Amino acid sequence: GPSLDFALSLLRRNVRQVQTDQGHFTMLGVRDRLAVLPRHSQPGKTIWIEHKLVNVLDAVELVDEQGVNLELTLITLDTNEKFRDITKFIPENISTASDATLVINTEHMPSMFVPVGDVVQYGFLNLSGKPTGRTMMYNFPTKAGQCGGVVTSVGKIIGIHIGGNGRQGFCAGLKRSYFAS
Ligand SMILES: CCOC(=O)CC[C@H](C[C@@H]1CCNC1=O)NC(=O)[C@@H](CC(=O)[C@@H](NC(=O)c1cc(C)on1)C(C)C)Cc1ccc(F)cc1
Repeated sequence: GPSLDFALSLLRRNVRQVQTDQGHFTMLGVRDRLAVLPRHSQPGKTIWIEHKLVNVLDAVELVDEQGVNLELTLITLDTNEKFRDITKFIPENISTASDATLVINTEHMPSMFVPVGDVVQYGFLNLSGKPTGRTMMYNFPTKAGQCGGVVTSVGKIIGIHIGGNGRQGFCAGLKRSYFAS
């Protein structure tokens, strides 16, 4: 329902195709020159965005208050573009959902939407040997190439896709405070 239309608007204004040396990812533009990627994309000093090479001014790998990996990297892009500020749609606390849509946009998987259904609290995740906190899980067979995908519910941006085991998928939860100045 209304979830899907919200997801479509977010795609056009805030979701971009990127490529690093690690491959193709979806990127969420958060506000102005600030964006977020899965940590394992390992963005360097230059990144491909929508067929242009773009300088990266700064990058920070996010951890929680105890130091646990959140599997998210915040980057500031050297770009003319200024993302519409979508932080008001990110909840203050990690939020589950009943009818979520995953928004993917890479060169190999352009502009696609996947109804993943319920997104439930999971927490600690061992992701190919890398400990990760604050994850959520969906019972949907997500696949390689979908990392960075944005998990949304009606009027809420709740996660970034980071992994899966063939039958289930997992996202890093989003909190508004990650993006505070
Ligand atoms: C290399 C290409 O990379 C990509 O395409 C990025 C996106 C894919 C999407 C997966 C691809 C598959 N189904 C999915 O949804 N993500 C991964 O592959 C990650 C690994 C897993 O998902 C692992 N899963 C878990 O550990 C796992 C644990 C439980 C529990 O559930 N899944 C692998 C075993 C698949 C990549 C990763 C490697 C090292 C790290 F430090 C941290 C992350």
